[PDB]
Amino acid sequence: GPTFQDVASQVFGQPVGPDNDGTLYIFGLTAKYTEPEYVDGRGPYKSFLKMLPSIRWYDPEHYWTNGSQTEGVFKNEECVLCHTVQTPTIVNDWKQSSHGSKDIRRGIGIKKDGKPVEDLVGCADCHGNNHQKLEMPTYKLCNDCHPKETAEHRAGGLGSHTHAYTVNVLEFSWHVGKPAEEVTGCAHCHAIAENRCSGCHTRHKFDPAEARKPTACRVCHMGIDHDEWAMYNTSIHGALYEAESARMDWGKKLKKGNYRVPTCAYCHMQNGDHNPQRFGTIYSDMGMFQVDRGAPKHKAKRDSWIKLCQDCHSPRFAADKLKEMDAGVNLSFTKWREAAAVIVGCYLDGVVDPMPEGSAPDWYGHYTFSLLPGGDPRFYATSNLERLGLEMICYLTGNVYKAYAHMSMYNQTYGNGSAFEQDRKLVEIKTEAAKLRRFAAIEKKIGLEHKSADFWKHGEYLDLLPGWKRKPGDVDVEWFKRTDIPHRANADAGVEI
Amino acid sequence: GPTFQDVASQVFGQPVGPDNDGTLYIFGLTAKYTEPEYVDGRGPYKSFLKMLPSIRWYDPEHYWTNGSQTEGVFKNEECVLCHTVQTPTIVNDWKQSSHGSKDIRRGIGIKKDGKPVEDLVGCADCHGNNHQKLEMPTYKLCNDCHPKETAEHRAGGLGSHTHAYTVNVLEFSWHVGKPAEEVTGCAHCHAIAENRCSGCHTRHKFDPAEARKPTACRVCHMGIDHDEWAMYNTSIHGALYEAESARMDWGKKLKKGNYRVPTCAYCHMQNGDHNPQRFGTIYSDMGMFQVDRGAPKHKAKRDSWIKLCQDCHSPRFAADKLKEMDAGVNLSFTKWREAAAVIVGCYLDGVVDPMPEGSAPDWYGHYTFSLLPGGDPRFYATSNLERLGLEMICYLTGNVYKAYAHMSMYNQTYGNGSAFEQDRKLVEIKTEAAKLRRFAAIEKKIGLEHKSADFWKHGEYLDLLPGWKRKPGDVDVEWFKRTDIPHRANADAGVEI
Amino acid sequence: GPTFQDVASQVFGQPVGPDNDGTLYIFGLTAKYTEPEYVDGRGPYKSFLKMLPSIRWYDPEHYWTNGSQTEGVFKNEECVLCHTVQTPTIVNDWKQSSHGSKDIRRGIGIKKDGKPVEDLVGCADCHGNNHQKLEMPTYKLCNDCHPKETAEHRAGGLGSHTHAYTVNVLEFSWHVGKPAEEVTGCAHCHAIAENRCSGCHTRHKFDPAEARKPTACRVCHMGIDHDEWAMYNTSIHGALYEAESARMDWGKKLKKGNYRVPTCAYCHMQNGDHNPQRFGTIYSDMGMFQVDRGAPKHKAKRDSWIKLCQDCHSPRFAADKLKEMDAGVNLSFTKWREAAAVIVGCYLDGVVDPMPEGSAPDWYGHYTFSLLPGGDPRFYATSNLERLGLEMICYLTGNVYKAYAHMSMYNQTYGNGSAFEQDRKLVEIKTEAAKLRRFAAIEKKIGLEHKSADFWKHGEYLDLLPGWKRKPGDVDVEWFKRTDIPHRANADAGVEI
Ligand code: HEC
Ligand code: HEC
Ligand code: HEC
Ligand code: HEC
Ligand code: HEC
Ligand code: HEC
Ligand code: HEC
Ligand code: HEC
Ligand code: HEC
Ligand code: HEC
Ligand code: HEC
Ligand code: HEC
Repeated sequence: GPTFQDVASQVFGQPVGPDNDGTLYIFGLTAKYTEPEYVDGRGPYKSFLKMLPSIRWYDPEHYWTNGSQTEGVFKNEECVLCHTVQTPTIVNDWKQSSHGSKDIRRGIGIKKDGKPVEDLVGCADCHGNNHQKLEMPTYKLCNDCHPKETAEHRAGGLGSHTHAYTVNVLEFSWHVGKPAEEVTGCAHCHAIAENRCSGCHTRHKFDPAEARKPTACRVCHMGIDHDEWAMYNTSIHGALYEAESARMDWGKKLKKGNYRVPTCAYCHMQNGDHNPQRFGTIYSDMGMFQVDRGAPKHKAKRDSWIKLCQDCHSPRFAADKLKEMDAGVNLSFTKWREAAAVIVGCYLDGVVDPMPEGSAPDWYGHYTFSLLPGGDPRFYATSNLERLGLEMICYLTGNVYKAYAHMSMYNQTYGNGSAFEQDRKLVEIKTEAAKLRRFAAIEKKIGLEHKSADFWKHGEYLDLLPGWKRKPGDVDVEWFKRTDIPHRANADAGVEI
Repeated sequence: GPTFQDVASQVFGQPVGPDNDGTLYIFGLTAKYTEPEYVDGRGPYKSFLKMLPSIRWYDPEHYWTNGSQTEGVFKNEECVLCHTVQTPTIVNDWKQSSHGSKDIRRGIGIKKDGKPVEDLVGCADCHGNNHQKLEMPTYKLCNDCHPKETAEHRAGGLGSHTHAYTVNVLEFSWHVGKPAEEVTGCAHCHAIAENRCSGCHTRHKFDPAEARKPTACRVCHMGIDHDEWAMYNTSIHGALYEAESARMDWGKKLKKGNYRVPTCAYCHMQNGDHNPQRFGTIYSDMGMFQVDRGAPKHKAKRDSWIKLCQDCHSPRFAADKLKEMDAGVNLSFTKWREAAAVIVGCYLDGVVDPMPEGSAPDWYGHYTFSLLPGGDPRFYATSNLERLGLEMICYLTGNVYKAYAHMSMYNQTYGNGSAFEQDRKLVEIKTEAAKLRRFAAIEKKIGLEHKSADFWKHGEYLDLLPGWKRKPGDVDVEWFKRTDIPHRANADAGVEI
Repeated sequence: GPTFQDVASQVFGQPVGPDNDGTLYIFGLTAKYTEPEYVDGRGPYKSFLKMLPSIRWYDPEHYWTNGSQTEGVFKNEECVLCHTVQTPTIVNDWKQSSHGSKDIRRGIGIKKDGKPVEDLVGCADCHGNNHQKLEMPTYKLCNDCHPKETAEHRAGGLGSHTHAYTVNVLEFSWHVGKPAEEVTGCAHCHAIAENRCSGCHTRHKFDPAEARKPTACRVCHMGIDHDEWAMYNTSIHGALYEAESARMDWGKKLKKGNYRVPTCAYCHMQNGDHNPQRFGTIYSDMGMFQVDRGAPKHKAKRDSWIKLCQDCHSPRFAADKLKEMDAGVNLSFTKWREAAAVIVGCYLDGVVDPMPEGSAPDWYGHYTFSLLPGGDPRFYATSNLERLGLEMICYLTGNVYKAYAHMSMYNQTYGNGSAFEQDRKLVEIKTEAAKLRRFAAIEKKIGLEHKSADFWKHGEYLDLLPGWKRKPGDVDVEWFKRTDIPHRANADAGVEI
């Protein structure tokens, strides 16, 4: 047959053409997908992983090249004079930073190669002197003068800023399983957290006072799968932050007695610690793994949290609130286990439409049920039942923990990522399960041989997925053998981990 | 058969265990639900209602006990010196309050037992002197020195702060029908509103200027069933609040001419009135009950609102806006009545899956259709059709009123709790109704005897519901006989009301 | 049969009555819809289009009449003295404006009829002197003294403020297809943008500093079909705006070097240009039409945007970010084209329930499939399949463009209006398609003659739609013949356009 584009073209009277030629396609009906220019992605799936070339800014050690048209070797004060015209805000930021202004320096005692840094730290000191060999830095630059903050930034485990990109982008199913341009933001968000020092105190002011605000975290720590910004913002702490932000002193260091209202940085970067993951009781895959943080074996962590709350509360009150979290989280997993039983039950009875063999292969190249061991739990290229299952465990159950951890009365109960949203999801899942069972029971009785539709398996998007290209020997298992970084438990890792 | 936990345990290789032992359960699959320690709940369902012990902070008259390890009888200045170390922000707050600072006092003329309060009001004056008999106060303390504000705080009817917990937690189906730990936030949110004086001007600063901001209300007045924060925030008033908050004078009293931008407190706590419910035309169960507030019988209320708007507008303009609300609300109920007709029609024809007898009993212990008289309208432990019905009347139709009342052009039409969301919900409900009817018509013709799945009735969560435990003589009807408080019209009340 | 109201009345014991009599109807069950008082709407559908009378404030040239009870001809200083009592904030605003205060004037050189305006511009100068002939102005007043800003405000094409109401309310299907009171906010939002000069710098302060903030745009530029506020707010620009709003100098003019953080006005009202649409590459029906803005034919626009970003960035970085937008948008249309193929496929096979003839006629008066040429793509009064289709193209695919254009890493990928939301919608659409196909295949095999339910066609709301009233010769085609305004491509336009 002819393409969907060809039919639509003859109906709307617009010719079929490539999507990238500048034509304004009516509802994008007659445009054909073209493959963007890619560069090869890194990690264990490097044989087929792709990035857009703009990865140069975020993993510059491996991708950065000269792309400037301006030639010359310059001195710091020449960088400033020309960029005052060419990129004025970069200079205005830098002039308002300690790097570019001695007047706002605090005599911290910054050293490079054992010697005190008493001059201005200018454009050339961070980027180089030669305009045809300009450098785009990572934390490795900052380490030259700020080793303490850098060592802590690099001290986290899996699930922290430290391995956000190197492990949790390059090894992650939802990233490696999709066309590169669909998930550019994933690479960049996670890479900004890992490879940069500007995620909280932005360039070029590098102002710690900015870093202390919730705005230093919420661009990443938000949304459907980890809604801690909204949980915080809908707690009484969050409301007080909004009430007091304009007039409170953000210049004070994060320490006991310096703040009325706690922020993300206050509780998680306690006393300026740049390894914010370490105060957490235990890594729980964003609350998808169940754990009672109030159990005897986690007493030192619970006591540490109680003492943190004791900056501004009774410890009895804090201990009660954290016990409410434990109880609320444990109740929330009963609804997930119900949902799981219903979903896997449909699979075992063979009533799921489509069954795994009726869909496009998963990112491993397998036709495996997503909510079984070895499968890829997901929201795309799968059945409605499986999608609703992923949404139950990831979007809702994990966020119930976040709602309790951040004292959002509403989002624990009624709101986004709450108990009542779990209820409603559970009804959806049972509804989908009942539909599937009634169709199968009818089709059996009348002897109708049901075959799942082709649109579950093929389509313009589904045909782009890398699951189709997967073959034996396409995994770089040496990557997974590495012990200097942790790893995800991928089904095709091929080694221990 | 063996449990879901037992199967999952043998598949993932993690042993089955209690949820509360500290083990990190893989997707919470092999964890068993344990019942948290409870204390008995109050109200008409006290025979089985439970609370977590942390209810001590929110209903302290009935639950507060000594839990301190520090001994001694102290004087105010000793409270301050030690707490300066132990809970520094409480002291910093108190020092910045009128209670703890004579310099910021306004000479209001506060009296206790007829005599002027000219000293500092310290920790011991509110909490007691003996550290083993410390008191956790309610409005009953505040009444000693602030009788006007307390009398107004206690002057509201059902649906106000005055009875938020005593009636609308202890008598409410969605609270009494669920395990206590699932709805801790409900008890606390509603109890903070009723029993405390810190919901708007927080402890320990007790700053009225903080209370005047929308942040004093939005932690409670938000979300899917009452989205007035979002309605306000997406009106031009809300945008102007965000624009002017940082530089406007919040120190001015709530009165005509003192503010450009109106806030929740400005319109609802008119002239500092602590009974904000009373300016409302009529209680309407969060807009779930239809009423034309522009009808001749509500003229005094409509005129009062028009005059409130006239602080900053033409009364003709205000009268027009409030007429738009009346018209928009009346249009919105046509979609609800359509939806109701479709839903109850499915019930009358017996095509709802599950039918009420196929689900777990409701919180009364009955197998009754949720959208009939005597039933419990809900979003959980019920059919998809009934869930979608509850969402239509409560989440959407009630919020259309809120969108119009707060001048949110977008949320009246496109947005959350809008006309267009009602449309989309109505399509969902008709869709569910059509599916149910087509399955029933097929099953009838081929003689398939459909029985609703067991997962509608039993499951790890569904088995915890109190509907199973309900028996004759388990209601404290003496509670419902009380005339000093209003009551909800519960089906098992047993008395008049 | 008797009405739904009559049945409910006999069950709840509340009498049937009109919705507008002031009665508090229990769940609005026994209330009857009454038609509000209307005035005739303007435009090509004037034969049946209606507005509420409050349209007087928003299209005053055609609807404004005297409605004051105060008589007299007054001088400016008499307006102020009385309104200081009657509408105090209007006077307080005006006193704080350049119109009412010479001290804050900047010597701009404002002229009327060629002569300098050196006096105060008072109430009477904008509204008239006679209190029984008071005027409610449009931009036509402002033009007297501010011709530059007015000429630019009137310079936009279709899709801009310039024709928001005159074309995109009066000619739009979703407005003309619904009862007037349901879409009052649509008329007003779009009319405020077109006919007023107070949408960004509100009356009566008319402060440009207020206009520069994102709060000057977000009340309109938000939500499910155009979520640029949320896209901006969840970018690092948005977080920095929230961090710096309170202490930054909003008094500075929108120009290169005056701001660290860019706002809507900064990027779209470049250098104070009051035709913000013109910087856009090409109008794309809110991103529903596909276009590669990085193609050679759009180089001048892409270069202009790169140079705008170069106020604060490298142009290489800006060029890369805008290329990511192009790639991300082009990937997003593959999912829409899949969805479209599935949806129209169901129509061609005749398995859509209801089919177009089973629903109420569309707003043209036709029984036409909404996602075919000549149809009306919509979310209401249509099938679930068609609703989900509209949601795919309008709410999601169009917002992917908005997410990329505003650098929201999260909303490009996980969040509202993202790639992953498209995925989940695509699964919903395929799910609905599979249900429809399985019902049709079963019904065919057993010889069951399915007729779509009556609730798809009739109901209390559906019966109000103007599709029922449409007849030949009810379109004012002379309107569509006009060349001084652009037009929408409506199926019943009757002329070229
Ligand atoms: C040495 C050559 C430097 C390099 C390389 C970087 N920084 Fe720096 N930094 C340097 C000095 C001498 C100081 C001032 C110390 C003082 O006495 O005040 C700073 C300070 C900062 C700060 C704090 C700024 C503030 O206003 O308080 C930050 C947040 C900071 N520096 C960040 C930082 C980053 C992220 C770097 C890598 C990109 C980096 N600096 C490198 C000297 C040097
Ligand atoms: C102190 C009052 C808090 C504030 C303010 C914020 N968070 Fe928090 N968070 C807090 C606790 C007590 C916990 C649970 C830790 C435990 O082990 O008991 C959390 C947890 C999180 C997490 C998950 C960490 C993990 O699972 O180990 C994240 C990602 C997180 N918090 C984010 C976060 C952000 C971005 C904040 C500002 C919006 C924020 N938190 C503030 C307590 C406190
Ligand atoms: C958020 C998660 C951050 C990231 C990532 C990094 N920094 Fe940071 N920094 C952050 C905060 C909230 C503050 C204030 C902490 C406080 O105690 O109040 C800081 C501060 C700094 C400083 C100033 C240190 C001083 O002695 O005053 C420096 C020099 C600094 N940060 C360095 C730095 C570098 C090199 C980082 C990456 C390599 C980096 N920070 C990341 C928050 C966050
Ligand atoms: C920034 C805007 C984000 C985007 C875009 C996505 N991710 Fe993310 N992710 C982000 C945060 C702040 C969190 C931590 C939440 C916490 O409570 O820990 C995460 C976490 C993950 C994980 C862990 C999943 C699990 O094992 O539990 C991974 C593997 C992950 N994120 C990867 C990732 C990818 C590749 C994304 C799109 C393909 C995705 N994230 C989007 C922040 C952001
Ligand atoms: C008497 C022994 C007191 C009791 C008990 C409580 N308060 Fe009080 N309050 C008291 C004084 C003498 C004043 C100052 C009056 C003056 O001249 O200014 C106050 C003031 C307040 C205020 C206003 C604070 C402000 O800065 O404007 C508030 C909001 C307040 N008080 C609250 C309040 C609450 C909630 C109480 C119970 C918990 C309470 N007070 C008790 C004296 C006394
Ligand atoms: C004045 C300009 C208002 C502002 C600012 C806020 N609200 Fe409001 N609200 C206002 C009106 C005219 C109405 C309808 C009253 C009527 O009888 O006509 C409402 C109503 C509510 C309600 C429901 C009250 C009831 O049904 O009786 C609530 C719960 C409410 N408003 C909450 C609320 C909050 C929290 C506000 C700030 C975010 C807010 N309102 C501001 C007018 C005004
Ligand atoms: C929100 C709903 C509030 C609750 C609950 C209570 N208060 Fe309040 N209070 C509130 C506001 C918005 C303000 C300012 C009002 C104004 O006119 O601008 C106040 C103020 C007070 C004061 C100061 C009174 C004075 O004469 O200046 C007091 C003493 C006070 N409030 C007492 C108080 C107590 C005792 C309450 C509970 C028992 C209480 N308030 C609750 C908002 C709200
Ligand atoms: C604070 C964060 C809340 C949570 C948690 C829940 N409720 Fe609530 N509720 C809250 C407000 C501000 C409103 C008033 C809205 C208005 O327009 O009136 C309500 C209202 C109710 C009602 C009335 C229902 C009806 O009769 O119309 C009740 C009975 C109720 N709320 C109870 C309640 C319970 C027990 C909750 C969880 C089990 C629930 N609420 C959550 C604020 C908050
Ligand atoms: C002439 C009779 C006027 C008419 C009619 C309107 N405006 Fe005006 N405006 C006028 C003067 C003399 C000035 C001050 C010029 C100066 O020297 O400063 C203004 C200024 C404004 C501004 C800027 C205000 C600021 O504080 O910077 C705005 C935003 C403005 N005017 C808006 C405006 C609108 C929307 C009008 C129609 C409703 C309007 N003006 C009419 C004189 C005159
Ligand atoms: C500069 C940094 C931006 C800021 C800040 C805001 N927007 Fe934007 N927007 C920007 C670009 C580069 C684009 C794409 C233009 C192109 O042709 O490449 C957009 C587009 C929009 C649109 C659609 C315009 C069109 O399709 O022609 C709208 C409606 C829009 N932006 C709204 C908007 C608002 C309200 C903003 C503040 C919240 C905002 N933008 C800020 C870049 C920038
Ligand atoms: C938002 C889309 C706006 C609308 C609609 C109109 N104005 Fe505006 N105005 C807007 C901004 C963001 C600013 C500041 C621009 C800057 O360069 O920083 C302004 C400013 C004005 C001014 C002051 C001009 C001066 O010389 O200082 C005037 C006189 C003014 N605007 C007039 C005006 C009128 C007459 C409009 C409608 C007819 C109007 N503006 C609409 C934003 C927006
Ligand atoms: C203000 C609160 C709005 C409401 C209410 C509705 N509309 Fe709107 N609309 C608004 C904006 C800011 C945008 C521009 C988005 C951009 O990226 O261009 C629009 C756009 C439209 C369109 C164009 C549709 C298309 O051809 O692509 C029209 C025809 C339209 N809006 C009409 C309209 C009507 C009549 C509404 C309810 C019936 C509706 N809008 C609500 C802002 C707002």
